[PDB]
Amino acid sequence: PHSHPALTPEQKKELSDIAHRIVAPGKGILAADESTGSIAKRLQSIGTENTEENRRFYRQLLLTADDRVNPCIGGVILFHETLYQKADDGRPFPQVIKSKGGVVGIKVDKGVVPLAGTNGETTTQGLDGLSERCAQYKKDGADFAKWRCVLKIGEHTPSALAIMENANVLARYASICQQNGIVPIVEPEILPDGDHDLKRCQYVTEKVLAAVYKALSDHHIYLEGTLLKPNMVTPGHACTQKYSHEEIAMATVTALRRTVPPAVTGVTFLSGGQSEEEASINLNAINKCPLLKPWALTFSYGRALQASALKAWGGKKENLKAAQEEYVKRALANSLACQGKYTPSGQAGAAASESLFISNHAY
Amino acid sequence: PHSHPALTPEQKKELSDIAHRIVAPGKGILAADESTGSIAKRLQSIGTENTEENRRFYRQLLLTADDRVNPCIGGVILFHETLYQKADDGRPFPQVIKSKGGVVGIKVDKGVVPLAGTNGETTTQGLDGLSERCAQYKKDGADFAKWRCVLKIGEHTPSALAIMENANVLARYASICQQNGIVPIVEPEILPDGDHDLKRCQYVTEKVLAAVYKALSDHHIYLEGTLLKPNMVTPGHACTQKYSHEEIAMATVTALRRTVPPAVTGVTFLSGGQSEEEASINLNAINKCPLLKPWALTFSYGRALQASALKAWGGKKENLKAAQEEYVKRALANSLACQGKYTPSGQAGAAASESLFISNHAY
Amino acid sequence: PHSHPALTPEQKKELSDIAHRIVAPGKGILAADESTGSIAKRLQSIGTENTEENRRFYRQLLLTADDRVNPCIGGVILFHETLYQKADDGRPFPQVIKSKGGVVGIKVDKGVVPLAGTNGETTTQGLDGLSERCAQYKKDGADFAKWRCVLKIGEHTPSALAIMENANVLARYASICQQNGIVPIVEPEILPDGDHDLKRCQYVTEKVLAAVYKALSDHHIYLEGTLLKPNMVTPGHACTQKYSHEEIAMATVTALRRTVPPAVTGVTFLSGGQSEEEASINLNAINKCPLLKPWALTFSYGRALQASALKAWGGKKENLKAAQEEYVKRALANSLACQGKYTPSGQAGAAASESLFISNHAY
Amino acid sequence: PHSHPALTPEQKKELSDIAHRIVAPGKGILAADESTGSIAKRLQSIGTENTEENRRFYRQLLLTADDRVNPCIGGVILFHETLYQKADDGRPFPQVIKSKGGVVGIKVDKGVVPLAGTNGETTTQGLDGLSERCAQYKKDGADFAKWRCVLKIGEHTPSALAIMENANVLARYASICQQNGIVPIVEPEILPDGDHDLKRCQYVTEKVLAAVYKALSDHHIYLEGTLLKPNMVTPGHACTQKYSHEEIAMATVTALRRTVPPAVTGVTFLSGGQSEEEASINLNAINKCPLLKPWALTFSYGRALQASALKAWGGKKENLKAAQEEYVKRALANSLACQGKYTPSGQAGAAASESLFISNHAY
Repeated sequence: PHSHPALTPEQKKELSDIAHRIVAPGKGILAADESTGSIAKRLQSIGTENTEENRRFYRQLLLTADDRVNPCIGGVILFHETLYQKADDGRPFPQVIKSKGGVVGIKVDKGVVPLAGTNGETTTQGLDGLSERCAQYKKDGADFAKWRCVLKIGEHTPSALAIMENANVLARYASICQQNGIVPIVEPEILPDGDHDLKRCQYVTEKVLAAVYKALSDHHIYLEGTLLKPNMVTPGHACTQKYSHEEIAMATVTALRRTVPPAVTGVTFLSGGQSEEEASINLNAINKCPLLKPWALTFSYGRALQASALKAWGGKKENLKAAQEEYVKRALANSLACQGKYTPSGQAGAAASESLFISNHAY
Repeated sequence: PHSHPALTPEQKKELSDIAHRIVAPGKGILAADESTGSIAKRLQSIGTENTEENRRFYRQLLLTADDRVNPCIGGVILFHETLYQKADDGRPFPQVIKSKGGVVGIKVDKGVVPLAGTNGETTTQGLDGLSERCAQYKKDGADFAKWRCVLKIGEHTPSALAIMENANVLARYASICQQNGIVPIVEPEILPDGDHDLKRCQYVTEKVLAAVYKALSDHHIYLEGTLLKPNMVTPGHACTQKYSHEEIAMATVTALRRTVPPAVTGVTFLSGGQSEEEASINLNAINKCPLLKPWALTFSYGRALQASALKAWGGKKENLKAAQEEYVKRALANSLACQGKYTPSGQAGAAASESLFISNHAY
Repeated sequence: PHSHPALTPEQKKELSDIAHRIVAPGKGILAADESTGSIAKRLQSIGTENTEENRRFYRQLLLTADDRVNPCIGGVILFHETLYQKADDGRPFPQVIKSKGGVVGIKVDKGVVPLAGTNGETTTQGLDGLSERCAQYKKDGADFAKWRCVLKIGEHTPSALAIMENANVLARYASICQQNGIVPIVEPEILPDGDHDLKRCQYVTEKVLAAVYKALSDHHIYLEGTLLKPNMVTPGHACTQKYSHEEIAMATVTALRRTVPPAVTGVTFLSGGQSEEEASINLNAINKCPLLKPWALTFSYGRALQASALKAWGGKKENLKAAQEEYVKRALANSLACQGKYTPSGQAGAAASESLFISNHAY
Repeated sequence: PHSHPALTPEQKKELSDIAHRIVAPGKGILAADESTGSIAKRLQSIGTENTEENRRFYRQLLLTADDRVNPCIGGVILFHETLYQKADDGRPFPQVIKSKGGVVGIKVDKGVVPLAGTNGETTTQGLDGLSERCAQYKKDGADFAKWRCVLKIGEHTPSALAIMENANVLARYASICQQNGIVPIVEPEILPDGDHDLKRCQYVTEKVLAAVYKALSDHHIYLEGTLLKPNMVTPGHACTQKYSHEEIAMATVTALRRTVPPAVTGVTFLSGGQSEEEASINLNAINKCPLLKPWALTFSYGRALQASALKAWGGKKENLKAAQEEYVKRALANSLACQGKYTPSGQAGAAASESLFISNHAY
C-alpha cells in the first residue's frame, strides 16, 4: 500500500493535544448533548415544559457549577442548540466551558436508522455535509465530536452486517472530523439489553472493537487523535447470574486490552442505564484492576452525572444551588473513580497502594 | 447466517416488475438528471442563461418528443428540480414521462466527497434522510433511483479503501431504496481518464464489480430488483494503443460475465466521454458479442442522447422541432443498438457478424 | 490495482477447453474418489473385504462399463490409489477413462479439520506441496481436481469464520490447480443435516456462494476454467414441511442465479444422501426450471450412481454384468436429467411443461 | 456472534505462562532453526561440510555455552532435525535447553510458495497435519512454535491479496498451535529490500499488523498466549536517506503502539540484514523510546547472535571455546539491550559490524 498522508505533523499535534487534554489525569466528560426529543422524557419526569428556555437554563445550571468541578471535567459534549446559547451574563456557553478548563464537544450524528434484512438492528446516519458542519463547529468553539452507533446482543445479533457497517460508518465520521481539526470520539455502544451473562458481553465487545479498529486502520484514522467511548463489559439487564464490580472490571479491562491499540489516547466509558453510584463504583474498580492499562480509563457520563441534579432542580430556579451541588458531587466522585480513589459512602477515604494477581485466565 | 426477510414477495414482485419494464427489449434510459451546476457548462456552450425557465424548457424539449421514442425509452432519470416542474401544457413532467410508457427515475445522491488519505479518490454522500426522501419521491411519481460513485484508474488507484467504501455506500443506498419500492440503479463508474490500456480497464472493472456484488450480498440486496450502470470496458481516454469496437465489446461482456450474477435484471451503460455515434456503435457491438449474456445490455445515456439536440436547440425556442428530431434520432439508434440491430448506414442491418475471430482467452 | 497475469492465453484456453468437455451437453461426472476409509463401510454393507484388489475390481467394474455410458460421462473423479491402478488387460485406469471419452479427475484435499472456537465447524487441509502433486497428477493423466469443504446449518452456523475460511482455502486450492493446467472443481458443500426449511437452506447457500466467488476474485481465479460442485437447495433432513421437486429446483436455480457469475463453465451437483432416483428427478427439475440458467447444470454423483451397482455386485465376480447394468442405467438416467429430458419413461421424452400458477418472487 | 470457547481457563494459563517465561525481563530468543538448505550457506562460508554431524556439533556449540547466557536466553527455536539430536553427553538438545532455563521452540512452517497473479509475492505453507505434529512436538519438549510469512515493499506490494492471505494463514497456524499447548510466534516479516524510506516502511508495517490482528481476532486467537516477531521499522536497505537509531526506534514503537493490542505478551524482533551490533543498538533504542510500551520488546535473533561465533568456529573442534565466547558476548549485549541498558565499545570485532543482509533470492 502507498501512503498519501491524511494529516500533516501540525494537524496531528493539534488532534493529539486536544485528545490528551480531555482525558488528563482525574478528568472526564460531561455528556450534555441530549436533543430536544431525547431530553423530553427527562424534563417530563420533573413536570418541566420542554422549551428552549428551560433547556438553556438547565444547561447553564450544569455548565456554571463552581470551580470544584474544573479539575474533574476535561470536556463537555453539547447538542447543536446549546453550542449557540449564552449564559445570563451574555457569555457564550462554549466560553464558559473553556474558562473552566474544559474542551468543548459537539454531537454530529443524526440518529440511528434501521438496517433492512436484520432483526431490528441499526446503523447511524449523519455523514452528509459533515465536513462543512465540522469546519463551522470548529470555528464556533468545538474541538471534539460525538457519534453514537448502537448494537444489541441477541440470538442472531449483532450480525456480521451490523458489525461491519457500524464500524465502517464510525471510520468515515472519524476521517471527516480529523480533516477539520476535530477529535472524534468513536462510540460503538453495545446495549445491555437481554439476559446474556458477563462473558457473552465480553465476547461481543471484543469482536466489535476488533472490527472498529480494523475499519479505523482501513480509513487511515490517526488513533492518537481519537478517543473511544465503549460500553463497560457487564451482564445483560435481565441476567439472573450476579457479578461483583471487580468481575465487571476484569472483563472490561481484559476486553479492551485485547482490542484497543495503545496509541488510542483514552477510553471514556458510557454508563448506559447504570445509576450514578453504580457507574462510579464500576469505573473505580476498572481503574483498580491489576492488569496493565496503556490508556486513560475515564468517564463520558450523561445520566450518571445529571440524575440527582435534574431531580434536585425540578425546574425551579430556587433549586439552582441544590441541583448544582448534586452535579458537583458526582463530578468529584467520578474524578476520584477515574483515578481509582473513590469509596462509595464515607468522607474519610484516602488509601490506594497495593496490587496482586489471582485469576484473569478465567476471562 | 440467519434470514430476516428484507422484502415480502409483494415488495419483490413490485421491484422486479419495475426493473424489467425499464430495460424491456429495445428500451433504454434517458439520463437527464444533471444538477444546476452540472448543466451550467452545457447551456453555457450554447450561450444560454442557466435559469430555471431555460432548464425547464430544455427538459420539456426532451421529454415531449413524439410517440416514436415511446418504444425506445423505458425510463427517464430526473434531477429533483425537474421532478416538480411542468410542461407548457401544465402537466407535471412525471406525468408526461408516464403517459409515454416510461418509468420515472430520480437522482438521489448528493455528490462525491474526498476520501482522506487517498490520492484524490472519493466516495459519495446522500444517505441522510434518504428513506423519507424515497417514500416522498415514490408518492410523487418515481419508481427508480440513481446514485453515482466515481473511481479512477491511476498508479495507485482505485485503492482498496476506495473500492471497499464505494461498494459499501452503494449497498446502503440500494437497501434503503428497496425498502421504499424504488428500484436502485447501482452506478460504480470507473472513469476513462488516463493512458491505461483496455486490459487494465477490464481488470479494474472486474475487481470493482466483484466488490460491488459482495457488498450488495452482505447488505441483503434483492438483485432482481436492481439495475447496474457500469462504464463500458474501454482503453484510457489517452491510451496510445488503439482498439476496435469488437475488442471493446469483448472486454466489456467478458468483464460482466465474470462478475454480474444472472439475477441482475439489466445493465444500463453510461456513455462517459463517448460521442453519440460511438456510444451507439459500442452498445451495438456489445449486443452482438458472441458470448452468452444473461441480462439486458442497454443504455442510460445523458450526453449520448442530448449532444445534438442541445446544439440544434441553441437556446432558441423556434428550434424546438429541429432539436427534438435529433433526440428522436439518437433514441431510435440506441433502441436498435441495445438489440444489436444498429448500423451507421441508415435503418436496417447490412453489416452482420463476420467470422473466424476466436481467442477470447486473450481477455 | 494492477494486473500481473496469473495465466497466459494458452493456459486459459487449455483450462476452459477441459472444463467444457467435462460438462458438455448430456454429460456429467462419476464421483468414485472414496478413500480407503470412506469406501470401507461401503464394502461392509455388501460383506466384502476392504482389500486393494476388491477396490481395484470395483473401480474397474464402473470404469469399464459398456459404451452406452460414454455420452453420459464427461468426467470421472478418482482417489489417488485408483489413478495408478490398471484394468485386468493392463491398461492404466486413466487410459480406460479417456478411451471412453471421459476426462480424468483426482481428489487432492486431505480431509476436514476442526476450526477452534466454533460449534463443531471445519475447514479443509491439503495445500502443502499441492503444486508438486498437481504437476505430477497432470503428467499422469488427470486434467481436473476435487476439493471438498463442508459447512453445516445450525443455530450459530455456518459462522462468519467458517464461511470466510472455507471460501479462502478453496481459492488457494483453485489457484494452485490452474497454475498446473488442472481445472479445479470448487466444492463448498452445505450439509442437509437439521430441521431447517427450504428457505433457510437457500439463504445460507446464497451467502456461502457469494463468499466463495468474492474469494475466487481476490485470488485471481479464472472462472471459465473452473466448475462448481454445490449442494442442491433442499429442506433439512429433519424438516417436517414437505416440498415438491419443482420447489427444490426453483430454490436451487434462484440461489445460483443470484451468486454464480455466468463465466463459470458449469455446475455439477452433489447428491448428498438423496436416493438414486431422487437425485435424477431433482436434477431433471432443475434443468426444467423456467428461469434463465447461463451455465451447464449437471451431476457429480457418487452414491447416486453406485448404490444399486454396489448392491448388485455384492462382491461376487459372477455379478459383474448385473452390477454394471445398474450403473449404466443411472448413467443414462442422469444424462437425460442434465438435459431436462428425464422421465421414468427414459429414452422417449416429449410431453412436458404443464402448470404455470407459480410465483418466483416467493424465493 | 456466539462464544464457543477455543480454550479452557487451564489451557490459557499454560499458554500465558509459557509466553511470559520466554520474554521475561532481560531474556530473548536464539533462533537456531535454519533448515539444512539454509544453514548450508553459512557452513559454506567457513569451508565446513554440510553434514548432520557438523550441524549437530555447531548447534551443540551454541546450546552448551556457559551459564552466563542463561539469564539472556528465554527461548531457543530449533529445526526438526536438531530437536531430536543429542549432545556429546547423550542429553537430547531439548533437555539441554531446559536445564539452562530456556523454553524449547520448534519451526513448523514448510516454507513460502508463490501467490499466482501477484508480482512475485508469496504465502506460507505447513498447515497440513500440523495439529498432530504439534501434539508430538509438545510431548518431545517444545512449548512454542515458529512460522514465517514474508512480504516485500515495492510499487505494487504488498498487495491486498498478499496481506489478507498471509494474515489468514498466520491465524490458522496460531489456532492449531494453541489447541496443542504450544505458544505460536506470529511472524509477518516485511523485507527491508528496496530503496523506500523510513515512513514508507512504517506505513506498510502498520497496515500489515492491523491485518494480522484482525485475522487473529476472526480466528479466536488468545493473544496473551502468543508472541509477535515483526521487522523493526527501518528504511529500505537501498534507501539513500540516513536515519538515527532514535528515529528507527520511534518509527518502530509508534507502528507497534498503533496496531498491537496490550494483551500481546511480547514482541521478539527479527534482525533482518542488520549486523550483530546494529541489531543490539536498535533494540536498545527501541526500549529507550519515550513512548509507553505495554509489551516486552526483546529479540529473536539468528545470524545477529551467530555471526561472530560461526566465524570464530571455522569448523575447527579446537575453536569451541572461542566460538561460544563470541555467542555469549552477543547474548549478553542483547540481554542488556532488551532492557535499554546497552552501550557499545571495542568488543565485537568487524564481524559484528558487517551487514548480514542478503537480497531475497527469488525475483
